[PDB]
Amino acid sequence: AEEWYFGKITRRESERLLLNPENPRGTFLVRESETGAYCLSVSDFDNAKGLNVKHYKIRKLDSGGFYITSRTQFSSLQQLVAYYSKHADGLCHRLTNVCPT
Ligand SMILES: [Cl-]
Ligand SMILES: [Cl-]
Repeated sequence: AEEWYFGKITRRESERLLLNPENPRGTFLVRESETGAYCLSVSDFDNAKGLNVKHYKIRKLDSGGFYITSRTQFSSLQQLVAYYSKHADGLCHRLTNVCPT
């Protein structure tokens, strides 16, 4: 899908969008790594930080496969988004809602 792909948006810009108070815990967006890789940014919550954002670097295997953890890989970013919206499996929270605006 292209809806959760925000492209060349910076890390602080994605945080300002994800920190939106109407956003359900687990709101996300995929963007290009600021530092040719991609990044999954997810909104989270805890009492110390309150509303916050987690950033995961989406890496690629040399055999062609996207990954974030060590036991799961995908053929596309859409397959990765789909898997993580069903299971958190290592992520702070599972993907629940595509980031607004
Ligand atoms: Cl980055
Ligand atoms: Cl990073």
